[PDB]
Amino acid sequence: AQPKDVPVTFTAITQGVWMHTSMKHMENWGHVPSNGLIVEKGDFSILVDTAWDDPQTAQIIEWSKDTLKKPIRWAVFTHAHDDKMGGVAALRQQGIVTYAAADSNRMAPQNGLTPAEHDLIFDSEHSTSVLHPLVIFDPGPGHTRDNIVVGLPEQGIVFGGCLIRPSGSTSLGNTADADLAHWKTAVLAVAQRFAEAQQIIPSHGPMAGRELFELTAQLAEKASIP
Amino acid sequence: AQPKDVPVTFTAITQGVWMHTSMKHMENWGHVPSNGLIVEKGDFSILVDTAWDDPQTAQIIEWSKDTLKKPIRWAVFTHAHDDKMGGVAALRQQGIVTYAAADSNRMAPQNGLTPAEHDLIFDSEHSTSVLHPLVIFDPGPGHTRDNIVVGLPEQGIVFGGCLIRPSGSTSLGNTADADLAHWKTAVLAVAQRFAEAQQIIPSHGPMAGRELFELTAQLAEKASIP
Ligand SMILES: [Zn+2]
Ligand SMILES: [Zn+2]
Repeated sequence: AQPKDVPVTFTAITQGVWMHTSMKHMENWGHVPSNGLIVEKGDFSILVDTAWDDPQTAQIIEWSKDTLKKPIRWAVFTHAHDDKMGGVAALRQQGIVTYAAADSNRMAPQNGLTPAEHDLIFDSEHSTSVLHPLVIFDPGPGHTRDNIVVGLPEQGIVFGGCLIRPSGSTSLGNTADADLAHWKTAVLAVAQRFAEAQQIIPSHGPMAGRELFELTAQLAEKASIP
Repeated sequence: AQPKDVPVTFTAITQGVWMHTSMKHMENWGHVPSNGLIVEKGDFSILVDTAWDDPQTAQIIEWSKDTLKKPIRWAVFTHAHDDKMGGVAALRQQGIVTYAAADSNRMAPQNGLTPAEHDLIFDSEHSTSVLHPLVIFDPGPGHTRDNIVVGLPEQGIVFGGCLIRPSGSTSLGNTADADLAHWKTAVLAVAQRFAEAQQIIPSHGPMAGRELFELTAQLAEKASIP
C-alpha cells in the first residue's frame, strides 16, 4: 500500500520524446519526483538527466532496450546534483557516452557524484549541437553556477531543469548553491533562445507552457532585491 | 500521470480497525503522507486524527458512510498540527463529537486550526476511556508539548502519532516545537502503558512493531545530550 520504492514512470511527450519521472524516498515516507527526457535518434536514444540513484537509472536503461527498442547511447546532464547526475556511474558502466558542462564535471566529486566523461564545448552563442537534434544551451548561473538547459526546437520543447520552477511555485526552492542576482537573466536568456517553444518542462511536476518563464523570472527578481 | 491531488486511501489493520492515509501536495510536486485511524464501534465509528485539509477529511466522512456503512460519530486528535487537526471544521459541520487535549485546544487557533469541541479529562494514570474501546493516554511532552497517544489494548495496537518516528528514521524530524528533554520519557511511558501491543502505528509510513519504540527513544536520547 505504502511502497518504499516506486518504479520509474515513462510518459510520451511528443513523437520521439519521452519524459521519465523517478521518486526519491524521504524519511517521512513521502516522495519527491524528478523529470528527465529520453529522445529517440534513429535506432538509439539520448538520455537527458539520470534518476536519483543507480538502480533507478538502471530501470531507464533497461526500459530503453526492452520497451523502446532504442537503447540509450548518449547522455547529458543539466547540473551536478543527485537528481540529475545521481546515476552517472550506471551509465558509464554500460558504455554510454556521457556529457556535462565543464563546471558540472569539476564539482561532481565534491557533491558525491560520478562526473561525466566528456566536457561540453560551447560555441560563442553558448550552444552545442553535439547531441543533435538536441540544442544544449548554457544560460549562465541560476539554480546553480553550472546549470544548462536542453531545447528541442524542431518539436517546440524546452527542458529547463531546476532552472525553471514547477508550476504553482511560490518560492525558488533550495537556494543554497544559487546565484540570485543572475537567475532572472538566465531564465530570460532561455526564453529568448527558444522563443517559439510552447512546451516547457521543469525538473519537478508537470510540463506546462511559457508561463513557467514568467513565474521563475518574477520569483527570481523578487529574491534578488534586498 | 502526476496528479496534484490523490484520494485518501483506507487500509484494514485488524478487524474493526482501519488506517486512513492522506497526502499533502508540496511545491516540488512531491507528496507527504499522514496516517490516522477509523475504529468501528457498533453501528458507528471513531476517527483518530483528520486528514491534511477539510476536503480530504470530507472523503473520510463519506467513506465511513458509503463504504464502511458505519458513519463517524466521534473524533479525537493527537496534537494541534495541520496533519492531525487540519479538518476539524469539516467534522464539526457534520455534528461529529470532537475531543482533544486541553493544551491542543488552547494551541489550535494560534496555529491556524479549528479547535476540538471538548477537552479530554484524564484520570490519575493519565488515561481516559471516554472513547472506549480506545484508551487515550497522555505521556507528556515530546514531539509537541500537547501530544497524546491512542491505544487499542484488546487488539494490541498503539497509534503513536508524531510521538513515534517512522521506521528507517535517522532524525527526530520537525523539532521546532519539541521537548527534546522529555521526548524519550514520553516514548517509554507509552511503551510501558501498552506493554503487550505488538502493532505500533506512527504518523508517517507503514505500521511496524515495538522496535519503533527503541528507534524513537534512541534518537531522542541522542538529541537530548548537548
Ligand atoms: Zn539542483
Ligand atoms: Zn506535528
